Amino acid sequence: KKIHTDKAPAAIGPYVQGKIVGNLLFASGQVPLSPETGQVIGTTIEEQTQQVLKNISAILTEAGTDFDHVVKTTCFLSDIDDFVPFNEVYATAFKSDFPARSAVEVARLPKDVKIEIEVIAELI
Amino acid sequence: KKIHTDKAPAAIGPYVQGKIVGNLLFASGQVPLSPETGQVIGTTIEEQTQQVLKNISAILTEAGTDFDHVVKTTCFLSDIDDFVPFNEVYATAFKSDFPARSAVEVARLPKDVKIEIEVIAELI
Amino acid sequence: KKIHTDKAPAAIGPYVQGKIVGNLLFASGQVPLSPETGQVIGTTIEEQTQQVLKNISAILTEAGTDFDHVVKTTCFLSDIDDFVPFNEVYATAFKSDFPARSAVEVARLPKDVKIEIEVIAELI
Repeated sequence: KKIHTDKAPAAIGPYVQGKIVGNLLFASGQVPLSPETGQVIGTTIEEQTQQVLKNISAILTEAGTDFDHVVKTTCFLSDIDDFVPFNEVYATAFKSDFPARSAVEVARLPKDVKIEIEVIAELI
Repeated sequence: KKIHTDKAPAAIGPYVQGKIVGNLLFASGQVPLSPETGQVIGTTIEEQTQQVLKNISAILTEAGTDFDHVVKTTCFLSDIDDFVPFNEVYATAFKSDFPARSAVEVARLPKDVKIEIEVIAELI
Repeated sequence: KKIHTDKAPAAIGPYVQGKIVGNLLFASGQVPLSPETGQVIGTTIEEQTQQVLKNISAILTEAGTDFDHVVKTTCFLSDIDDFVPFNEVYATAFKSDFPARSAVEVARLPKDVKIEIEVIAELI
């Protein structure tokens, strides 16, 4: 069972936005792309993370879950040095019950954005 | 329970090719190695991805699942400029049913291969 | 349910050390930090891997599982050429029932450490 919403960038190619197995939602890595203009939103890790989170949120909602039910994320950064500012904006979506996390510096990301996040979540 | 198949490269030392928990298969990242010669097959992203996918296929079969029942993949490229041909070959293992995906360039993979793909798949 | 133990590095901020969902513990990736001092432990891939493994131990223990019941790990190395020494240390924790694995070289890790391991595990 699959996720489609026009409130996050559309799956163009051989994947979906996310997919559900039992109570678990596995989302595709989200990037700082606008679901409206398809452009990269923002020029800073701060702006870009906010976009990524907007995009994740849309996916959780359409799946009938929420930020507070994310059990685990993997954060991909282009520059581990962004980590502090990155963290401040991450924390605006997850404020209370926190997910388990890994955060590493990869070499490149689609479009050389600064941040890509994937999330795994429990259904409400 | 573990998974072993002669049709994917042999698991040497402290891992297995795949492990099942409840209804879920967590397969190890597959590289374009020949289960029969123990060597890297292919000189292009195209050939290499082909072998990765065979390797993965063997494991799913062994595990009582298939590509249509793969829920989430992670595709680690040695070079994101290879993305377009990767994505064309990747598509051919699927039909209308796609998994959630992330795909990133990592700095290096075992034996300097171009592609490594981990899957998580639901058991039929 | 969130996991916390004093015997793994403390969760500074907007993650937790481990999160349970159904029968699954998803632990934050672990680095070679001392829970007592907060510093990097080890200069070699061997000593750092040991520290990581203890941090994992404390978490599995806290959650009421152990190494035998780990389904899948991801090993982020800063240098793939470290693989053999790291594999050997990696072995000392996993006796009989090995998890699936993926191992890739990232550009960079927090604090410029050589190794970070995330684990997924079933509750005894």
